[PDB]
Amino acid sequence: ISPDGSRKNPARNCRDLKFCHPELKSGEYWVDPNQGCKLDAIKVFCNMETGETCISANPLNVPRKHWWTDSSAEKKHVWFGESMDGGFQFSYGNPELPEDVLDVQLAFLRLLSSRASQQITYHCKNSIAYMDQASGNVKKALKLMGSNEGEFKAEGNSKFTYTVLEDGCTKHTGEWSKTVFEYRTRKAVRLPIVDIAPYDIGGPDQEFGVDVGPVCFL
Amino acid sequence: SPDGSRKNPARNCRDLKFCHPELKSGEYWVDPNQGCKLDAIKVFCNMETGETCISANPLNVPRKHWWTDKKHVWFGESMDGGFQFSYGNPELPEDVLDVQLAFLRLLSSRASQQITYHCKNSIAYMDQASGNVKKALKLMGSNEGEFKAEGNSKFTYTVLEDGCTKHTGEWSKTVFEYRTRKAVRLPIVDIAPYDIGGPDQEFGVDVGPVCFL
Amino acid sequence: ISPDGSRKNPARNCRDLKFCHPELKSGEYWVDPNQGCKLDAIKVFCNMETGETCISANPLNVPRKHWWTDKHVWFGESMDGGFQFSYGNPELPEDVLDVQLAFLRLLSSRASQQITYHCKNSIAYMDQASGNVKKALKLMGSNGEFKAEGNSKFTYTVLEDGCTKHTGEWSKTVFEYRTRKAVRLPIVDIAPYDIGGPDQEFGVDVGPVCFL
Ligand SMILES: [Ca+2]
Ligand SMILES: [Ca+2]
Ligand SMILES: [Ca+2]
Repeated sequence: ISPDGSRKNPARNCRDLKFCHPELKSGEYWVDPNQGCKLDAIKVFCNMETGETCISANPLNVPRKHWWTDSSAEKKHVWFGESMDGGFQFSYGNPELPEDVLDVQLAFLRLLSSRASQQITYHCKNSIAYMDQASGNVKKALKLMGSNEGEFKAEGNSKFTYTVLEDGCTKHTGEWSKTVFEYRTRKAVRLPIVDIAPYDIGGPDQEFGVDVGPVCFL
Repeated sequence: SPDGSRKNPARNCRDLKFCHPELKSGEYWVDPNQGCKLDAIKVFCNMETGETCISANPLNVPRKHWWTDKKHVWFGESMDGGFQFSYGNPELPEDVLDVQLAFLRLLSSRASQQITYHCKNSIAYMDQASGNVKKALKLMGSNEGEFKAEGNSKFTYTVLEDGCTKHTGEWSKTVFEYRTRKAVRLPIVDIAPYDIGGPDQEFGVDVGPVCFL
Repeated sequence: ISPDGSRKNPARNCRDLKFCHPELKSGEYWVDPNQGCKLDAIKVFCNMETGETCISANPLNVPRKHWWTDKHVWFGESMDGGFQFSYGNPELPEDVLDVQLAFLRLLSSRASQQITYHCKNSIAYMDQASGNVKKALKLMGSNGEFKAEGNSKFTYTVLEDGCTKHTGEWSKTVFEYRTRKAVRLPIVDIAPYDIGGPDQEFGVDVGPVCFL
């Protein structure tokens, strides 16, 4: 028999579980990309239609706040995790496992998957996330930091551009909205996303939140 | 331990040699990504060297007047009926094959592949009349890197025989090899001849298997 | 029959063994990073406190000799009776050890290695007479050089430096390179600068390459 994705019998990943157990529906399973001992398995969502292994961020969100003050009114990319007070870089997999173990489990998926993708949602109050309505351009768009020392941007090297799935942040309305970003690649080493650098921030009324989506490997 | 049959695949040919030194060179089933046995691939194992050799699909580019019109032209990216070379059991989904290859490419000590260019009135490497390799074809590897007659010596191919040096109205062939300790660079996925586009100028290609150690 | 680190039942690596048998103490174990066939397992030292997998050099040491007679000079490449350092069971073929090491890197977030330079009238790191490091030795990594200065990503750190002065006596300097990019290890060669007068001599203890 071939492991069925339970904690006692984790599969290698969700693709293997799909291949060997095509009866199983999308949901929560345990996978062990590094094989060997079963005890360091990680808990994931398996999309059984696509075969994707999806690992949630912990924590899932960055609360909505006035995170950055720069009263010189200068606008500049500022990394949330690297530079902001209360800042953290994004983390993935079972919080009860050692960080080193999670890093290796992710490394197996990042290095040896055919592709990967991840969405991230920026919650905005008076903060352009991508397009600025006044200008019609994306010069004020935020950046994302990948996992292979690379950045995902609105423009530039086309191998490194994200795409925007919706964009409700184009004007300062004094209200809350959101923009959803996605990076999709055949070089899964570049994922997951570990940081975000908003540009249109620093003013007294400028605020943001973040919902970090699961990194999904095929 | 695994015997290399379809129902019991070995991780790769090197393991199969190690664990069964009595087995002889031939067709076996290997499963580099391990885990579930069902996505195993069919390969040739050289049991003298331990190499895992995966055949291209399809095996070859048939001989013809492929191109009309001097510069490198990618067969797969730019020619009519052009296609890139792929590898592994065609009944398996492409993402699954990518993964099986990735395991071999990332984690082998070395890899090699031969390509044979069949030529009629087409220089492949050396031009006998000029005495240079400026008209030499190019190859496409798997990390978007090119293999060439010259340049960075980490990305140059070698030539094992060269019968394509003159236009003679007859058919001949030149055999190219890329060999590397950085196996992510292989397999070869496209070829760009240079000395083509004339009426009389025809070519074919035999794509050798990518062999991992 | 959960893998136990014996030759017949090797674990994948030291952390894997620690995870499956956390009562086990540090010492020598058989691990098999590439899995599949158990017969190409490698004998390693498992630090069971940290979970590190440590592979010894073979040979362990360069003996104390007047190695060079009158530039940085590579021990393995240029010196009479010199050799590059190698890792893993010598009775396993090189291509197989290469594979085991490739897997060990994948199973690792980070790696480290120490190397001890035994010196007589041979500056290793700091030169007392000049207050500077210009004469400091260099190490050859896998894939890449480790140096006293230059790019930060590639600088080693020094743990003791007793080689600062020509004293006529034997002393030693301890080097360490640590990185997330485990492809850069292990160390394969060593390049001392301050050699060799008739007086000048050295030896080396290559410490295990350690993966976590
Ligand atoms: Ca495991
Ligand atoms: Ca498999
Ligand atoms: Ca093995």
